[PDB]
Amino acid sequence: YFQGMAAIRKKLVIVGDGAVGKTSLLIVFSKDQFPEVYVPTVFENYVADIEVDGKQVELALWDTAGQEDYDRLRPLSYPDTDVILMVFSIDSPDSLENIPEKWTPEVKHFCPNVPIILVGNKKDLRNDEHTRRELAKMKQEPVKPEEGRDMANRIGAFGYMETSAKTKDGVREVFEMATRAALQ
Ligand SMILES: Nc1nc2c(ncn2[C@@H]2O[C@H](COP(=O)(O)OP(=O)(O)O)[C@@H](O)[C@H]2O)c(=O)[nH]1
Ligand SMILES: [Mg+2]
Repeated sequence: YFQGMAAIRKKLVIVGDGAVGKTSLLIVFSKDQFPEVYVPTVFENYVADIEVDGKQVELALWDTAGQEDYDRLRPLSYPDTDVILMVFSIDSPDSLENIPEKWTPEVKHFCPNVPIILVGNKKDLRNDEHTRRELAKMKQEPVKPEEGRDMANRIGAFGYMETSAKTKDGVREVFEMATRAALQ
């Protein structure tokens, strides 16, 4: 008896350092295409249809960025948010350090009781030889899975998930978990 069931409307906001793949993740989820050439700064106004656990959900995808108008305006995205995707890049230890230093304080300031899914994107670079050589110059290496899980535990995230927007692996699962968190 599923036809004629009213949809549940939820709002998702995605935040994180520039270039970690926030917009690419939204486009892969929304359009099943990894944007290869002309990716905008933000992917705005989209509302995704997603069914999880027999509930039909309309999930508004709010993209954010970090420069000029986007930085001063970003706090305007937070009202009435039902779930947060907080993204770092596995090829960027610095983007992980900003999770506790910047993103968690900001999100806890504007969205105090909203569930946070911590997302490690670009997991395809974990074994990319060029990535390893560039990070090795800095005595660094790609973020390890246990390092992401540990950060998720520290910030009290609803969960930790790893993605490659590029291969699309894990992307669907992130938004499904985020929809469940939103239904709380
Ligand atoms: N290898 C790889 N590159 C990615 C991935 N996700 C995004 N990118 C690239 O990372 C850069 C930033 O992407 P964008 O989606 O613009 O990041 P945003 O600034 O967080 O919105 C672009 O060059 C994307 O093609 C991923 O999973 N793997
Ligand atoms: Mg973007």
